[PDB]
Amino acid sequence: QAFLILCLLSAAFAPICVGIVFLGFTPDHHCQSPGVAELSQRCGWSPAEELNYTVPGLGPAGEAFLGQCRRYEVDWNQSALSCVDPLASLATNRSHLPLGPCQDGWVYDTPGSSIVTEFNLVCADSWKLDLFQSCLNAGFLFGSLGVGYFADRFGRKLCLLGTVLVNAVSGVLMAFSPNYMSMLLFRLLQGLVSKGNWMAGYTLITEFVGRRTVAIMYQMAFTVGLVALTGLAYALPHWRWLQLAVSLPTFLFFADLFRTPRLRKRTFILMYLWFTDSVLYQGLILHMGATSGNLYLDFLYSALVEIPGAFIALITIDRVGRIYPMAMSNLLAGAACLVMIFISPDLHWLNIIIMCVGRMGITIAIQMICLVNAELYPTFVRNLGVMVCSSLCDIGGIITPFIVFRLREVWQALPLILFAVLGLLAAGVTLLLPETK
Ligand SMILES: CN(C)C(=N)NC(=N)N
Repeated sequence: QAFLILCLLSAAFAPICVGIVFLGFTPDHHCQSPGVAELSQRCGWSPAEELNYTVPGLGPAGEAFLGQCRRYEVDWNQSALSCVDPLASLATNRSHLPLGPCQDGWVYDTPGSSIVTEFNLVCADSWKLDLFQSCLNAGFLFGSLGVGYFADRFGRKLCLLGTVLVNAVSGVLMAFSPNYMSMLLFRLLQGLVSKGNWMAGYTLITEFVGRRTVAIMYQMAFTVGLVALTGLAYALPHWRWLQLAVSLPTFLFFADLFRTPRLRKRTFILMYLWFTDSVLYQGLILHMGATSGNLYLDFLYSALVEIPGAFIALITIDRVGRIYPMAMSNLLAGAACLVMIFISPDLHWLNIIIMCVGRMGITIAIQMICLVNAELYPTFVRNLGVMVCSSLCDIGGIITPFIVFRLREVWQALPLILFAVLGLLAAGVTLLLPETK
């Protein structure tokens, strides 16, 4: 039963970004109006009428921020008793009427209640969610550093058991976070211990079994854990429930790499390629989490289309080569992103087709570069180089939400333009690497 424990760890690594994708799914949050709600319940009692009358939806050019944070209430309550147009008592023009800030609670039209429902990160504090994911990725960086330090400090078994216990306790207590600062601290510690524990588990899986087929099986177990996480999240929406029920399964018991000019360029290229691969992966996953109204089934398809990509990679490691399939995969990802920005209102089936093609390309690129990294670097500083490249991977993970949630608010097209430019540049730059194969 050696493989079952590793598969369970892989499943426990699912909520890394999928955690904030499912938990951070922001529903249509309209700020609560005291007078309007009472009158609507008294006479209207219609969700469509309440949505149309509580907030001003007249947002030119698709701007919903004017209606996602404003009540535009003139304290009409039920005095007018029109029930067809309560806002007509003050003025006919809904947008021209003054709208004070909605500092009160927000109403989230969802049978479940995500993190935004229980923490009021509705519209004015979206950078709080961005900072949440950024703190998770900074936790990965500092946790790689701490895991290296602890491995150099005590050992490979006491550190492993300690970080596994820390991960289990951090998840369980993060399911019981009263305020936002405690949730942030627990997420930081969770990132630390999760990065360390996954690194240790992958190293043990690839070392104690003696094969790359075992690593492929580990990635497949990660995908299976992702599918199980999506299936479990669909059954129970609440974020506390999901966090508790995904943390419970875990609880069962030289630095001079820039010296050689020939090697410095290769290190720079590999760093940039992986960096942009992690950025594209997290960006597409968060985009799917923040644009789909059927996120459960869409995300299930996205997770299920990962394993044909893994099979293609396992077939093409020895067939295509080591540098040629990288450029093709990145160019395919860039073309897919361009089609996404060109086919947003064309067809949703076309949208999911392009999405799964892009995800397959990203998976191919990530697996190939993970192989190449360990393949080319010399044994003296292989770990060092892995840590150095993971540094920029964590930098990209930090940057990704702070750019996605800062550019989407002003225009929908900017994140896709940025992703396509990054992918095309990666495809055009990764072909200058020497013969890794
Ligand atoms: C596919 N693997 C192994 C990842 N670690 N991916 C990731 N987004 N962290």
